[PDB]
Amino acid sequence: HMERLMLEPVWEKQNEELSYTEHIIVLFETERSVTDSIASHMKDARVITLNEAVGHIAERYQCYMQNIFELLQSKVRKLSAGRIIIQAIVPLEKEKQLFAGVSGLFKTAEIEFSKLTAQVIEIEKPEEMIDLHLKLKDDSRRPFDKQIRYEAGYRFVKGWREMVDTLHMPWRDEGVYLITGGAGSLGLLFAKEIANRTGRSTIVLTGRSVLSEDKENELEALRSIGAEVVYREADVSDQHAVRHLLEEIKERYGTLNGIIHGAGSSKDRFIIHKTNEEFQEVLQPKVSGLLHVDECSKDFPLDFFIFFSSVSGCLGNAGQADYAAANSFMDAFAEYRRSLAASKKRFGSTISFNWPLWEEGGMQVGAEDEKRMLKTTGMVPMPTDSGLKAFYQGIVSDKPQVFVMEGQLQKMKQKLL
Ligand SMILES: NC(=O)C1=CN([C@@H]2O[C@H](COP(=O)(O)OP(=O)(O)OC[C@H]3O[C@@H](n4cnc5c(N)ncnc54)[C@H](OP(=O)(O)O)[C@@H]3O)[C@@H](O)[C@H]2O)C=CC1
Repeated sequence: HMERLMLEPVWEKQNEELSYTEHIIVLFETERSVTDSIASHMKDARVITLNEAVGHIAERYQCYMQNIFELLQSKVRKLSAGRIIIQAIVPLEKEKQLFAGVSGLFKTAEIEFSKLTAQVIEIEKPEEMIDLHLKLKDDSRRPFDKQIRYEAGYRFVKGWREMVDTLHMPWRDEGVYLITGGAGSLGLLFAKEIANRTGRSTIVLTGRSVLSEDKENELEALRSIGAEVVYREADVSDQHAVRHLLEEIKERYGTLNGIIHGAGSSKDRFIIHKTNEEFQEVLQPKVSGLLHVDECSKDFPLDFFIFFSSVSGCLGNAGQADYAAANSFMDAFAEYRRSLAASKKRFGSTISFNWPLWEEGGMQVGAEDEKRMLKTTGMVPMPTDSGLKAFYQGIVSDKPQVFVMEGQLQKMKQKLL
């Protein structure tokens, strides 16, 4: 009576149909010209210009996310008082696409702040367009438009198109797979699965912690299947550690056949209480960590590079501003990596999965809240085979982003369409 519902993001034309105490617009390394024109034209809105950070793209994202984050915190008393609109202007460009991830943060902010409207607006070349102010003004008039795209005289909104035997699989019986966050509860599950499927496989599990006894004990059974498993105890935030890990991979082994990026963690707190330190700490593994991995494994002939993202990244979730923006960055990265592959610069197919709560994933366990989330969302703790099935189905479809939900269909579809 429960079924996986399974979704896939779409840019659609969808323009079928109160007043703001405040109007804020944030520009992500937009053109100087753009900045000035907008301020002049929109002097009834505050305009913030993020151009300021130095780092790789991930570094700049983490920085700007913190700036958005500190902005909300401050305006917190206002949000109580009255309505507000923030619009983020993201130019589609070489890497600036990734800032579109700020959408995870905006969705969480909306859940936590009743009277906030937050829109992310991606623009192919905003400076060149000087019709811009009316659109922003016009977009401000349709609050329910959360993600909006302007390119080629086109105005798109993001929404969810549904996706619809025994499953094909990506496994090479010999050859190397790593799972960052591999000693975590999901990385072990996928470890076993590889073990069952693989035959003579090599599985490199990595994380920060020294292994506890039970982990090694849990690990040892997988050694039983005849797969060879090595725990490399590295921090994905540390670019050099990642480098070594990949090289040892290279020196040690023929090649890499596959990567799951499963490193990360959520730390629940409302934006009002959260520290900068905690905020950065949950961004790190999924944002910088992911970049670092991607760039160190660039020269490998991969069959796949799959990110383990979350339903939080695309819906937001109360108390997970940081987890959602981290996860949204990964989603945005999936498309960005594919483009690179078309350039021929990167090898293998890239997918980001928006996972729901797993039945026996560690991290969270549903318990009493399970019920609200079923009542709030119609979602249930997702069983492991259902998950593995969705995992295999997601690969064959070959989309950069797959959103997976398990629960009662009509409730789910009703909330999301
Ligand atoms: N569990 C679930 O139901 C769901 C999971 N997901 C996502 O799937 C992935 C797996 O989740 P799950 O296994 O349940 O959660 P866990 O916390 O059990 O797994 C995360 C693992 O990542 C490791 N890790 C954390 N930070 C770093 C870092 N900086 N560098 C390297 N390793 C790191 C942790 O180990 P250590 O602390 O030793 O470094 C931990 O083992 C996560 O990214 C999660 O966000 C998404 C939706 C639902």
